[PDB]
Amino acid sequence: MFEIKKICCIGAGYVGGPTCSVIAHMCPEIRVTVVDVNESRINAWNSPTLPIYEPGLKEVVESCRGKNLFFSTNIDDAIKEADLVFISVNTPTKTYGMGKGRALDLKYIEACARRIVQNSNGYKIVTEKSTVPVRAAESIRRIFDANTKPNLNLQVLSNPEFLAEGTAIKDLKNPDRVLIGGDETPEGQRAVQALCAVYEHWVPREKILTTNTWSSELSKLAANAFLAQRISSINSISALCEATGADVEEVATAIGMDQRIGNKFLKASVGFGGSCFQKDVLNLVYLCEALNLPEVARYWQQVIDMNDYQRRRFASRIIDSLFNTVTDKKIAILGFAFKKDTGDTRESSSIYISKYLMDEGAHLHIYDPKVPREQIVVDLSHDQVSRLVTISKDPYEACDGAHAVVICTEWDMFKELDYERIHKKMLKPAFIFDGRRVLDGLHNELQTIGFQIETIGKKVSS
Amino acid sequence: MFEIKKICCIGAGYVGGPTCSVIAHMCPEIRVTVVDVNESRINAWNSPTLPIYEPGLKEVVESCRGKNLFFTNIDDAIKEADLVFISVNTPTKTYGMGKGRALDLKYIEACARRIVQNSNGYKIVTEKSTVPVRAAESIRRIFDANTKPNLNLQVLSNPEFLAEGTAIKDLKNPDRVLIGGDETPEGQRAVQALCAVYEHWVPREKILTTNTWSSELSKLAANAFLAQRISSINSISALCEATGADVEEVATAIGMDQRIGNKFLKASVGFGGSCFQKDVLNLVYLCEALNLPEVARYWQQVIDMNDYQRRRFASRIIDSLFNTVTDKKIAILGFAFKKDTGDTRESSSIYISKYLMDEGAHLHIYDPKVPREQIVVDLSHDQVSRLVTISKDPYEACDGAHAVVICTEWDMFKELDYERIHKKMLKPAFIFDGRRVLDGLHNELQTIGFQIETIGKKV
Amino acid sequence: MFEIKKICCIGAVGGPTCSVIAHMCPEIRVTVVDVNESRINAWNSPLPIYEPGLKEVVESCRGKNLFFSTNIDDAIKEADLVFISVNTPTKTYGMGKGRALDLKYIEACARRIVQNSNGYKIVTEKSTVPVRAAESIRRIFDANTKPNLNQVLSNPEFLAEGTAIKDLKNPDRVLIGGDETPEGQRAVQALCAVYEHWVPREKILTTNTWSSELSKLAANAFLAQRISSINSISALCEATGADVEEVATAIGMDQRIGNKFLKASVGFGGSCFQKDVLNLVYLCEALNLPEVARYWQQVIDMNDYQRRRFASRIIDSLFNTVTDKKIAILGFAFKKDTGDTRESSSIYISKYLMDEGAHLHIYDPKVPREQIVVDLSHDQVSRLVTISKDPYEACDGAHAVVICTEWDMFKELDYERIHKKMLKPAFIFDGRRVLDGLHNELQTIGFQIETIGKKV
Ligand code: NA
Repeated sequence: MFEIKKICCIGAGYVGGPTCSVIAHMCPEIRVTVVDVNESRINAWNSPTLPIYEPGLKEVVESCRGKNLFFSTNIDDAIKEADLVFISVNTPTKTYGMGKGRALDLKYIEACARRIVQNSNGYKIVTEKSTVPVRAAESIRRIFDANTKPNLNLQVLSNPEFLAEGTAIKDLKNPDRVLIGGDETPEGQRAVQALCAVYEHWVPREKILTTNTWSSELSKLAANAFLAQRISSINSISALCEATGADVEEVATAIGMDQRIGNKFLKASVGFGGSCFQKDVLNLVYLCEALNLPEVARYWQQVIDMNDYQRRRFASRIIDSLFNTVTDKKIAILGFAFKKDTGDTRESSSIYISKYLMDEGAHLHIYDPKVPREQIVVDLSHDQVSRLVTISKDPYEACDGAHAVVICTEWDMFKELDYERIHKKMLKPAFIFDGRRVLDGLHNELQTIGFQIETIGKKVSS
Repeated sequence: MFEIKKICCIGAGYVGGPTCSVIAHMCPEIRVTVVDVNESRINAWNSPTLPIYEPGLKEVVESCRGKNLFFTNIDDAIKEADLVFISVNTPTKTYGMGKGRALDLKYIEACARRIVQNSNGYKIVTEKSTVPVRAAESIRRIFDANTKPNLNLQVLSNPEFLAEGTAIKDLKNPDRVLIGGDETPEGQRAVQALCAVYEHWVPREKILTTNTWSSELSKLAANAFLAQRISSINSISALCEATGADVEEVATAIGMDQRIGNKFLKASVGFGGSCFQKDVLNLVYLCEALNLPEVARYWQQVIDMNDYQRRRFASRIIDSLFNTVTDKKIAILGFAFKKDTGDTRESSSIYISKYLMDEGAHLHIYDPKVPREQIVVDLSHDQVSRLVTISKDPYEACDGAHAVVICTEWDMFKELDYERIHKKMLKPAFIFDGRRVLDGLHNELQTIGFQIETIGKKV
Repeated sequence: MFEIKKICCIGAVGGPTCSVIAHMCPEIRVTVVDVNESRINAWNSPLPIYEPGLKEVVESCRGKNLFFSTNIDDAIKEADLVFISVNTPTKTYGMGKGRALDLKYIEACARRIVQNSNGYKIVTEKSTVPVRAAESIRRIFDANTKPNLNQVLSNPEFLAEGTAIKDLKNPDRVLIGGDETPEGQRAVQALCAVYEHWVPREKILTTNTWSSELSKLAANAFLAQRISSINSISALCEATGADVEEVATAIGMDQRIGNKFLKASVGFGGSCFQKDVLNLVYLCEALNLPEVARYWQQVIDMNDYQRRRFASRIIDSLFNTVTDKKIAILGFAFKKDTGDTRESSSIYISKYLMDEGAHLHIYDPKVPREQIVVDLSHDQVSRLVTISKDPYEACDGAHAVVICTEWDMFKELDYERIHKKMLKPAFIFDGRRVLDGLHNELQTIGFQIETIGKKV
């Protein structure tokens, strides 16, 4: 049975970076070399300030940077020496041509497959670590077979990531499961056991699932679709709660206490964000349309349509409450990241709520404690930003003479604000639109102050 | 009970201007103060040259300008007045949710917030302009949120019904006076107070008291019923051209029914003005917002038929010209949306022109009252310079033209010398009567050599 | 009755047709006129268009009875027969944009003919005109009538770009349409006697004016319908395992169907097929015949489906990513042995691949270098398009080779050399069925070859 001793990982993003640091930290006898085409990333890993901030990552990196964990821009030498080659390059959504906005672009994987087969001889294991479309490993095998050399035996496996932005180290040291997919051939099983033996240094065998290559690629996309479907389902219930008088937090709790359903991912919101949910669902839909499966495509498309409906419905309540005219009205936008405790604004619901209010000619005063000022201006552009957008340094400056306060990100600080002071300098009637259910428990207090507070999944009183 | 002695009207623009002059003319004991944020308008009212030209308006203004009629101090006028009129224009939104249909309440938002600021005690607030339904709820919401001790503001609805041309006559002898207020003992007091103002010259039978919502809805529905009659008879005109019937004969037979009436049955190329399409499209948007799609698509047919009437007329011209109008000279006679005016807002001549401009035609436009600069603005978004020429007289527009198009029912177009026109027109020469003004000259024009076609008559 | 001795032709289609008339009618004076001075001077020089055997025909009569002039007024006044051979382009604006024909060049001729003419003359429309257009010409003549002024006929062309002289000397049929009046029959027999100098009487068909205008449009629609029909079968062969060339041969051996115009391809091109079919569809919509309109629209929809389907196969074989990939496009004209690229299927296959961010290396032995850049524009052309001076240069480091025109030279290329400098895997997409017979050889070399109407 083959044993893996030297590992190369193409791509030093949030995928291959943290994953390989844990491998070097739990397998001291294995030499792990993380490479990337960006020289600025390599210098950032070798600097006392890492490019990505994960809790407990500094302790893991500095414990191995020098012994068995190395970062370099010399990709050819790392590929030649390694027994296992990770492909951790980003596969962005296509923005052009057939499949624009849904299909994934494989140009960064095509380059690695052609560069791996170039600077390699003998037996090596090629494993796709990034989120790839289904049957993409067939494309990698096709490049290897067409460009075959004497004494070249490249094995192609699938081992997708499942870590979340915030608990990467905890999810890598104690993962729910490790997914490995390979061909159902004696050569493929040897490569699977080789990679499977690497994780057995700190992962039990029960939490290691071995499937075929296609089941591994499909599981990564479907897992994010199942998670996204839970949010859209509870969001669809929130719209029904607002029309029946029910409360979505009460309904989500009653649903969540069923052990077969679970209580995770049942928090209604203005809409899910991030660079993974909509990206993978839209790719899953494109896959079904390409495979003549229109019933399956329109099934999963409802997850996106529901999420778009949730955002547009929330913005319409704000405009309808403001007498269907928001021209030259000051609106405070509290929160711009797609979730709390981060500065990432990729596919954030605050972008769409802002643009919906910008289409009414509103004067938005946006505040977010961690999102940089330049990111807000870029996400709200294609001229229009300079006329309507103002970025406040604190919440109270954004609510100085504002008609309404809109909460789009569940930052904990918004719960502890002095709403007595805010109401004094707000125009009347003063509105609060809680798009994250963070003020649950302050409704009676905020109404006695003078606020008309509306929130997702609760019928408005009077 | 309560008596109104001092009146303020925010907005001096065709609506509140003439209405308050008549109130001051029939109520010498009531002080009427018209205010506006634009100083140029106020100085125009106090000058011997008024900003708007209505017949008999100078006689009413000069009789009261100084005694009880006054025209820029909005804060003091609100504090002293018992009744406050809101006569600000509410334009159609050109952006956001409801673009092209919904109305923008930003000019009413300012008045409601400025009233509640410079006001104490008991005052009556009455909306005079064309507002969307439930707009008074928005004014009440601002008053309730910004309430002061010993502040009792009453909100009423009193829409206008005057037309551009007979404003003074429609105010002295109105068909009806609409006043809407809440069905509460406090609201009824304010309604009777406003009713008592019109009783100085309007009989009580012609003063109707309804709720606030019925008054807002009646103003929109009244213009839709009028527009529906024109679109209905226009749909018949298209049917007459296919059966051989005549639309003027059918409209007469329909009009002699006492239950139907004979008013607003004149078939045309399409109705114009800033009130018909604006109020119908706003009515359709209201129904969609209230989950009433059946009602929305019902009233949308008034607009679709009017758009069909214009596009159908333009297609007849192109098909008669062998489906090619590139570099062809066409005389466009009439540009206003109706006769005896210079207003070209939503005029059917604009759409017929643009339909012919999309074929690369050389249009020579003439209108006796529409200014030359107004035609160039209405035909823009380049394209106007290459194709549009404005003639000072009809004959200059018909010098080497293939066809003559009549889009406005000007009386002078009936008396033109068509014998001279045909001699310098390219052959074959066409005449397209889009207003049924040549009824009676069909046999004469055909003997001259013209092929005359008109709305609601088989060729 | 009347005999035609002097011929005027507005528009230098009309060039080759009148040169043959002057070559077979030495006693008839043929004068070709045009408003463009550049064309007329080109005809009198040692020609603007290249047709086989045309130089021999022109030089045999240029001076005796064949003349080219820019003086249109004098030729109309003197001629007994006046041909209207002006182009009627598709409208790009207004009512009927993209489908209807523009009659401005016919309107101008009708008003200029009726101006510089007196007495009896025969007016014949030679170009492809819409139906009932002759009714419009009669209306202009009746409106601008002079004393002692008296005929409108239809005589459409049927020559193809490449065999004009052979199709004019030995035509399949001569179509002449005129009114069902004693005056119209005189004008028809007058025009009939001109073709009887070298065309038998059996191959001369006399119909009414409207049947003659519709026959020209319908004939191109029936021809286009046969290509779309065999193309729809080609898509079905790729899914069943059948072969379209075998099915087309088995169908073609039926005497009632015929074997002509049954070669499946990436899509038909030219300035006549789609132009006349789209105009035929617009005519039906204008006459409240939507069932007939959507019937003939399927010929266009199938042709667009054939092009888009072929372009999609190329991208899917290339792993659904063609960004910064070198692709060789062999052939740009709509057919072989020509340089015309009007409505060529190579334009759409290229633009489909350009929308994926591909680096196209185009080669065509006869299409000019500047024409390819124009057909691919409205900055995008400069970044993605490269024009190769010879083959192999387009396949130097290319991922796939696409054949869009049935040039005979593409069959005789050295594919062994091409594969050595191509990136692997190397693909060949035969969009014209020119490599039928080399499939086993190309696969042993290392190529994965795919073609229209054959299952992979
Ligand atoms: Na395509």
